Amino acid sequence: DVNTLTRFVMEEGRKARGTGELTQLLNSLCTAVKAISSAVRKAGIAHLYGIAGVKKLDVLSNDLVMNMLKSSFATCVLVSEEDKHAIIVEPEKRGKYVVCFDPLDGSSNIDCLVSVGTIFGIYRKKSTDEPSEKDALQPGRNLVAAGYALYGSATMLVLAMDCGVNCFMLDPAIGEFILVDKDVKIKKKGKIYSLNEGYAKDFDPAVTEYIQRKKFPPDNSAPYGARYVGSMVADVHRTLVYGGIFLYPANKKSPNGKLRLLYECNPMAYVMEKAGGMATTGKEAVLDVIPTDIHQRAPVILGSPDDVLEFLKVYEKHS
Amino acid sequence: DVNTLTRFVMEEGRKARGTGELTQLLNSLCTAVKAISSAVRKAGIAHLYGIAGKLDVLSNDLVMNMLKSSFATCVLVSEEDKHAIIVEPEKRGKYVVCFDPLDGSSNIDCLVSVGTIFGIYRKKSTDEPSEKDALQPGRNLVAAGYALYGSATMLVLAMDCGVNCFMLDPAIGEFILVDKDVKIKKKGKIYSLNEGYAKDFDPAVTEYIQRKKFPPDNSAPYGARYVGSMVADVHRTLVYGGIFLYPANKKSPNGKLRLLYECNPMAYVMEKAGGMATTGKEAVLDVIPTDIHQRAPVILGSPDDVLEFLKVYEKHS
Amino acid sequence: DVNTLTRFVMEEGRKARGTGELTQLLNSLCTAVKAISSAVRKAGIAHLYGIAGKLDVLSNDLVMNMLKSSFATCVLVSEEDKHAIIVEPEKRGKYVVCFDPLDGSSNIDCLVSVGTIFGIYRKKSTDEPSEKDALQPGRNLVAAGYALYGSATMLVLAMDCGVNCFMLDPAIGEFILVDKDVKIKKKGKIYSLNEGYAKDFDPAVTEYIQRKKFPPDNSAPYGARYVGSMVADVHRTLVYGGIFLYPANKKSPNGKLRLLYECNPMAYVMEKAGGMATTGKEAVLDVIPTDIHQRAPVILGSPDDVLEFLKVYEKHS
Amino acid sequence: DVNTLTRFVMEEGRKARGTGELTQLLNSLCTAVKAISSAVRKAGIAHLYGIAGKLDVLSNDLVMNMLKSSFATCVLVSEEDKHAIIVEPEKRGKYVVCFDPLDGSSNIDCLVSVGTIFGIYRKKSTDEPSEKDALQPGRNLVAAGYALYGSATMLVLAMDCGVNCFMLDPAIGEFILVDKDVKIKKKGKIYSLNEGYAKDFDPAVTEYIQRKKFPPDNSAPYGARYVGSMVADVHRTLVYGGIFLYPANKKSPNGKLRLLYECNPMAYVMEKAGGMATTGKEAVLDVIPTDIHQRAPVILGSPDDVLEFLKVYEKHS
Ligand SMILES: Cn1cc(S(=O)(=O)NC(=O)Nc2ncc(Br)s2)c2cccc(OCC(N)=O)c21
Ligand SMILES: Cn1cc(S(=O)(=O)NC(=O)Nc2ncc(Br)s2)c2cccc(OCC(N)=O)c21
Ligand SMILES: Cn1cc(S(=O)(=O)NC(=O)Nc2ncc(Br)s2)c2cccc(OCC(N)=O)c21
Ligand SMILES: Cn1cc(S(=O)(=O)NC(=O)Nc2ncc(Br)s2)c2cccc(OCC(N)=O)c21
Repeated sequence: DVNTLTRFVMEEGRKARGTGELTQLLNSLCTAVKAISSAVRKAGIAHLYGIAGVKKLDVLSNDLVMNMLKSSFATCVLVSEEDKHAIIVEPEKRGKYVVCFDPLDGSSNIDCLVSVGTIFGIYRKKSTDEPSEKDALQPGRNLVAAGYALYGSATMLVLAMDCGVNCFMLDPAIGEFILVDKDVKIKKKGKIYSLNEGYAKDFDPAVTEYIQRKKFPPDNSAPYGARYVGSMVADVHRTLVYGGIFLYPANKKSPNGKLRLLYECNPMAYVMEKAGGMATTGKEAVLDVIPTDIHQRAPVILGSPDDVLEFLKVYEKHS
Repeated sequence: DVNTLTRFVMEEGRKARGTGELTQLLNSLCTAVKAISSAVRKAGIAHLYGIAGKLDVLSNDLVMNMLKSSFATCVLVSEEDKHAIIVEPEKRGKYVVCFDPLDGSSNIDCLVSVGTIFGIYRKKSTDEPSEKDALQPGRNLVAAGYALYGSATMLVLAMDCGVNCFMLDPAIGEFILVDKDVKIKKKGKIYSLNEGYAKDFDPAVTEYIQRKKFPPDNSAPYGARYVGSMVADVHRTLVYGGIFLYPANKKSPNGKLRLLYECNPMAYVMEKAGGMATTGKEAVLDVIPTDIHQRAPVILGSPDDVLEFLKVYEKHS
Repeated sequence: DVNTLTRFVMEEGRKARGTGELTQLLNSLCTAVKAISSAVRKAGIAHLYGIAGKLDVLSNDLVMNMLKSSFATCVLVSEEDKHAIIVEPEKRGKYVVCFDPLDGSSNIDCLVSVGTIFGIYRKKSTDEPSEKDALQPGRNLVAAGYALYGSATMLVLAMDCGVNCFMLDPAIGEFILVDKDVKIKKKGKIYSLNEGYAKDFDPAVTEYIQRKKFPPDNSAPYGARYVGSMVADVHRTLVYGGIFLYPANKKSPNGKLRLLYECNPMAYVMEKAGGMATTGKEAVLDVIPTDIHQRAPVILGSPDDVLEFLKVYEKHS
Repeated sequence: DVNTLTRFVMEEGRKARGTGELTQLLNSLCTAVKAISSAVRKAGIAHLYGIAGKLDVLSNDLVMNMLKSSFATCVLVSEEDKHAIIVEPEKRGKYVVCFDPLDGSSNIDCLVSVGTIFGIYRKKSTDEPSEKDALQPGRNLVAAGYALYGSATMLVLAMDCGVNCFMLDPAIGEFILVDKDVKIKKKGKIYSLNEGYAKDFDPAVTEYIQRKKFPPDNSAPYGARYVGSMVADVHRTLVYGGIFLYPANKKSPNGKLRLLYECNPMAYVMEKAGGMATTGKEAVLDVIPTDIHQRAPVILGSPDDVLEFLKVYEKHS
């Protein structure tokens, strides 16, 4: 039987006997992701080049997600990669959920048309205070729903909740997300590692050894493959689909990494664990880091459990 | 003034006072490219999953059929066909088309960027057309380029007049000229290759890569990017500069990429854009193939990076 | 502030504190409407014509399957099926849906406007579900409306809260709310009927039209419009005011339009928008059907025009 | 074998051994028509309604700009511009184009079918271009046609080789040839005119319509259809046979439709399809215009129907 994103979210909400506020959130996000897809694919670009003859793509992305979330009446605190301060929804539009999002990750390399994506995480608000930036300061464990949209060769929405990870394919002919992978689970061990090897000069001693273990296996088994798209959503999804390990580790120059905990690492960490993988900073789980700043960074290693554990074995070996 | 792929080709063909045969060939390719793009973005996938109750095979069918019915071709070589296809006599034209209808599709399970690559030759002589008409060196190319089905769909066309970049506007199904007479940066800051095969690397490749991470002159290291889909990596090299490598080693002494419909069109585009493309031993466009599916090693990109690689390669005798 | 069909339906459903079954019906229907629109605008027609070497049946299959799978329905009535369709036990919900999946499809050869018509009833009896559950008068409708595949694709939804119009944005595949709480003009300037049956017109119909061409008060004559596709004509009536007529004639002594899945939904839209809809003897919404494909005469449109027709009808005893 | 509008036109142009100027003009119109199709179907309307917190003017601008930039024209006459547009010398080509960029757009609020009508003349003298280059009779037309934005989007192209109909596949932004060399029925069963203005009908028009509703013989009355959008009624007339009338009366001694860009392009399609088109006094294509916006009466459609009309017309003369 066919299933859509909207109908699927409605069914799950009906099972749990919820109020519909989260479903109205998820549907609003779905509308915003489709408008980003249409724009990322350059619909109407002929008008920019004068077939008769405006905002830039990350500005438009932020406006779409922001405006769809406010007008969902389901949110109260919004954190975006693009805004210094969390946005507190006006009282007339306030709901109970805190959404942290990256409206367009990978945007640095969109001029070469490589894959980009939207990342989001949803927390129920826990305090009884007036809403503030503080409500966004929850660990990833607290996530109610998380996921990402990947605008690749086709457009897919990957949704993670307690019931598992599900993947939805965008059908541009009808503007519908079609359920194509139910309850996905990552391989126990993979054949690909993903990290920017151009910066090997700054690699932590552990990272140097583990990557050395993948290219020059001690037993002389076959080497792993290397892939690095450079757009976080693309690398993590390939890791989910094919297994393997993705690394953005900390080094001496960047003791807490470069990727952002609230709207890059946590949503991705939440997807990985619900699909049976791991996600660590090296010292602890990403979902266990408690942030003190909504834009603070975290190092992240994620993927198949057997690969992330071998990294931890090597990492431990260097203290 | 606004310009499209279709009008652009007509204007050039009218300039050169040609017969219109290549303009039709290109028009058919472009039509095939919009259909591949439509299917790759999974339009109608809702019917596959029962809303009312293969992709490299389809791409091939689209390109084969649009070229056959263009009446401009006589020999077609595809990654997907073991043997060349000879156009029916009543439909024969004067051109040979080599193509990979959808490269990267083996990893389309992760929605990686994929693309269509093509190169066009004039056939060899008024005899019966044959596979030998496709055994020309890349120097002979009349036109080459690629379609990239990435975050957006772009068609890159290289001819004697240079390299031009056309963006597909899906709202109207038209290719819009957005980059006129493209030229690659003289030097870039990114290198692209699967470092997982380091165990098999040639000394020249090992040394050259060591130079990218650990610069002798103290300058900043290059960044690494490797999508694993040749159209996606090569296009990034064109737009951003840098170097792309799939070199020869001892286990694959002639490489992995295919000479006719992967390497030659991309070297042709590169040279036309001011870049270089080498086998290590010689220019890609100078290899004379003896098999339509033969492979070649390829290093292509910004001239100073390809020249810097060649110095190391020369240095290893 | 922006609003979509889905968000509008959910907000209304949450206001009334319902279970979500009707909302799930509406979402499934909306999905089928977008697939029907895609097919009516001929997406993919190139593959029908061999680029790689019936419409009303698909419309019915899309709706049947999207409604079955909503778990919200138990009896389905389609213009395309002789007998009512009983949903299988594991998929049963409490709603009865009568619909024309593609009305006007007979003249789709000329690219005339076509449309989808639907009415939604809560099942009223506690018996095993059967064809009998669809024989309710239009007064009982919970929701009704239509999709017009015209110059653009618009969905018109009528409920207790009134009539709302949603324009399909094909760039993103979402229905956008563009007209809130729509209400028809009190009196209009256009009449709509197939004047080819004039030889068979009842005297009341002939006279009322004579008043439109030759106004007794010297005012301007009404304009005539008759497209021949009921969704197109009624929507023009809704948007511009005026009157639409499909009266009884000799080949159609009980009228021609179907009461269940054409007249009732349109009557419901009209009344909820402040218009009228009559058979001549009584309101369309008060007719009690005895057969799922039975016909009825219908005069509908602006309230002053329908009342002007009714006075003329009364005068003829 | 599949065929597109672009490939078909190139084939016809290569056959005739023309310069390619008309092919560029025709190819520019096609791109303009698809952009009009995108806007009429309301792509991007969600941005207009604030998702991120003109139509006949845009239609005119798309055609004007695409034709100017085609380098194929020198004089442009539009329903939307008081004076002919003279192309700057560096963009001048040999053709004069007359057009209604969006006919029927007055009633587009109701999502009625709308359309684009065009006629193409070779300029006849070597003088500096002026309005006088557009005052040629329709006999002189080199190509004419219309785009219908109906349930789907179709392009109807008429030339000396005949009339051909192309369906836009929106999935790929391509016009697919679906009806080659179409010819109208010798006689039809539909008449089309605004009968609401019967008070103003010429006595001849009154009688002929009376014969259609009340056939003097045994046959069945004709059916009536009137969309009120000229492109839709004429196209239905072409596809189904019959007659379309916007005739002259005493309040409008020269009719209402404009000769250069409404009546002539439609007369040309009709004659090329084997139909007729008359003002009552003479063939539409024979009128010598003296003003670029002058009006003409027009009766067109199936030949036996127009001849029967002319017999009645002669009777009152
Ligand atoms: C997807 N989803 C949504 C909600 S809810 O609270 O908004 N309730 C609703 O929407 N009810 C509805 N009523 C009518 C309609 Br029609 S939908 C919800 C609650 C718990 C868990 C969920 O997902 C399962 C998971 N794996 O976590 C939920
Ligand atoms: C794009 N292009 C196509 C052809 S051709 O031989 O097919 N002739 C035509 O198309 N004639 C035509 N006549 C009317 C129309 Br309307 S098209 C051609 C020849 C030389 C150089 C070209 O491009 C410049 C370059 N290669 O740098 C050419
Ligand atoms: C639009 N609508 C829908 C329903 S319902 O029963 O399906 N309930 C729901 O959907 N609940 C939901 N819970 C969470 C979500 Br999220 S939706 C409904 C019932 C009565 C009247 C309606 O319309 C009001 C009107 N405008 O007349 C209704
Ligand atoms: C469709 N068409 C177009 C032209 S033309 O002058 O522009 N010539 C060309 O385009 N040549 C070309 N050369 C290369 C390419 Br590739 S096209 C033309 C002339 C006469 C008759 C036509 O149609 C048949 C009919 N009238 O019935 C014509």
